[PDB]
Order: sequence, then C-alpha cells, then structure tokens
Amino acid sequence: MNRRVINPETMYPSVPFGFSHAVEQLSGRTLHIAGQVAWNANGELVGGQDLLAQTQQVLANLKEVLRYAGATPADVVRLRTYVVNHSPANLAAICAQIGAFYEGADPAANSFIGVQALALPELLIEIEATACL
Amino acid sequence: MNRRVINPETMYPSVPFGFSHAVEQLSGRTLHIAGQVAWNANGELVGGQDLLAQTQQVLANLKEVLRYAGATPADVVRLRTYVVNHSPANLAAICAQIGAFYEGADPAANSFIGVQALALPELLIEIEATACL
Amino acid sequence: MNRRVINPETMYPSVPFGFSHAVEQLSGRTLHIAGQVAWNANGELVGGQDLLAQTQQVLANLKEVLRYAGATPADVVRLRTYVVNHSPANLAAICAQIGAFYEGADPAANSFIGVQALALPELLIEIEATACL
Repeated sequence: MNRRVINPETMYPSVPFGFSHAVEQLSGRTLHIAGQVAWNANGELVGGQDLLAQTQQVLANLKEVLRYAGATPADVVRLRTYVVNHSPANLAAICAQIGAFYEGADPAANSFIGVQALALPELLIEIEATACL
Repeated sequence: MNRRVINPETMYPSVPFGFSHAVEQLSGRTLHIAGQVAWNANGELVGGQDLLAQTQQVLANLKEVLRYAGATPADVVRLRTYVVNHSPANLAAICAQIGAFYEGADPAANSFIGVQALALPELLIEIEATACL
Repeated sequence: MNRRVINPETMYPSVPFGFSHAVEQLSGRTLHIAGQVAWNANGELVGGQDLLAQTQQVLANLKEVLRYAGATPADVVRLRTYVVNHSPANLAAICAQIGAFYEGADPAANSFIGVQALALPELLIEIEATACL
C-alpha cells in the first residue's frame, strides 16, 4: 500500500532477522517517532532489569504512538535499535520480538546498535521508528 | 505550519525532556543535516572538555546549517543525540539545552544515545537533525 | 538532479571528511536502507578482523541494495556510520572509503558513531543509508 519492501536475491536473507534490506516510501507524509523506552505513562520502568521485558514495553509504546498518529506497524518504514551492554545471546529474542512487531507485515529496515548507555542507567533498550501515512 | 507535533495523553510526558514523541512531516522537501560537532569554522574545538560547552557549539552549528539552507529550528522534524561516556548527572542540562534549541517551538523527536566514542577523542557530543522546508 | 548539497562558507570544510553538512531532498520517493554489515550473500563474514576490509564489503552491500532498488550512490541523501572500539587511527581510511563510495558525486551527510558492539562480535562496522528516487 503505502510502502514497498526490497530484499535482493543477491543479498543474504534478512527477514529471518526481522528486517528488510530496504523499504521504498512512495507516500509524501512521513511520521518521525522519537526513540521509545521502557516507560509507562507515569514514567515508571516496565520490565525491571530484564531486556526482553523492557523490549516488549518499547514495542508497545511504538505501537501506541503509531496508533495515536493514525498508523500501524505495517506503516513503519524504518527502525533503529539501541541496546546497552549487548550480548549476542539475546540477539535471537530481540529479532523475534521486532519481527513480531510488524504483526505479519513485511518487516521494515532496521539497524542494531550496541551502545554504552541510554538516558538513564535503568534503561536497557531504545527503539526509534519512521513511518509514512 | 510545515510540521505537526504528536504527544499522546496515553504516554508519559516527553516535553519536560525537550522532545515530542513524534513529529508528522506534511511537506515534501526534507533537509538532512549531518551529525554536528563542537568545531568552529577553522575546525578548532569549542568548549574544551566541558560537555555543556561543546553542546552549545553543536546547537549553534545546527542552527547555522539550518539558516544557510533557509530553515529555522522550528522546522526541525527530528534530532539524534550522541554522548560519549554519558553520565545521568548531565542529562538535565542536555535536555534543557535541546529544549531551548527550538526557540519556543514545540520540540522535535529526539533519541538520546550514550556512545563509546566519536570521530576523535576530543569530541564529546554529536547531534544530527532532519527538517522540512 | 534528485538532491542538492549544502556546505556553508561559515562552517568548517566537511568534504575532506567525505560528507556534506546537509543534503536537501526535493524528490518525493525515499529509500531507507537497513544498516549494512560485512556479510556476503551466504551470510559469511567478508574481511576477517580487518576494519578496512569489512568496510569495503559494507559499501559494496550498500551499492548493491541501491542498484537493486534502481538507485546509485549519487542518490544517497544520508549515511550513518557505526564503528566498534573506534580508534582515531582508522578515521582517515574510513573517511577515504566513504568519500570514494559516492563515485565522484558530492558526498551525502554522514554521522560517525563509535559504538560498543554490533549484532555479533565478529561485526566491526555498520553503515545505513537513505536515498531518494
């Protein structure tokens, strides 16, 4: 509909990792969503020190900001994933969760970055998104 | 005018932190500004090893690139903030400075990332921006 | 053609570093390319533990995704560069390689971020791109 996904035969398969190599955006209106973080609406921390749990709250927050603006995850054109003290042992789970975030749609482009810190120590993952309308 | 800001009632309040949860861009022309850095026009370092001081130079540089392209900070649709050896004790100041960067406009979306290094050791903060026209 | 580059006289010269301070995108169709990584089409690692070598594979991958979508590097509006355990001694080489990636076109905007890790330990550099059509 709004976007078209590009996964070249000449490239390694990315969708097992929960992303597409590129998304073409043909629509004009773009929505830029700030980096989301494992906070509820009172700014309380969802998940404790479990990355997997925090990752769910982030996705939920993304989905909610999307909804509020009139979009769904299928409208997402690009993700960026920022993880604190990243360990390859959590990678599978994170890919699974981002893959599931698209609720069956082709996955957007992603970048997976292991950072040193987020805004506050309690924060373990941040995901930002771009979508079209 | 060019952009519309989105801050859901169902989300924690972001504008105290100097960003909005999402910016809708309705214009067609987008301006992509490279990560700015605490350098003056001779590539000399403004600020010494004070993050706060370097952060001012970066904002100034952003504002200047904006001006040169025909835009203002109110036109900014998204920021990304990269901080070296980030400590939560500087967070308040950084939010204050980015908040003030919009000169009264609703703040754009931001992501706050604590990185390991920038291009050179002397560099302590980098902020990139996207805006519309 | 598709994009216009902006390098203010009032700013330090960026093109020696292989980027422009800002790119104006006048076209409507945007292409978002996921962070590319030193993998061939079988997901095998190109480059071993040499950053320079891995950096070539990444650029090649970017160029290929571009080609597949119908674009060239001259169409690139913005790069983001993520480097693991970055050392300023590799900076010159990386700038040279990104500079050459545009095959003579004015270089896009870039951000150079020294990260803690990528998706897997073997990975040493990741570059994502945005382009227009």
